[PDB]
Amino acid sequence: LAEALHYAL
Ligand SMILES: [Co+2]
Repeated sequence: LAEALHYAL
């Protein structure tokens, strides 16, 4: 989750 989110952002 944490990194999926950083990527998306
Ligand atoms: Co990150």
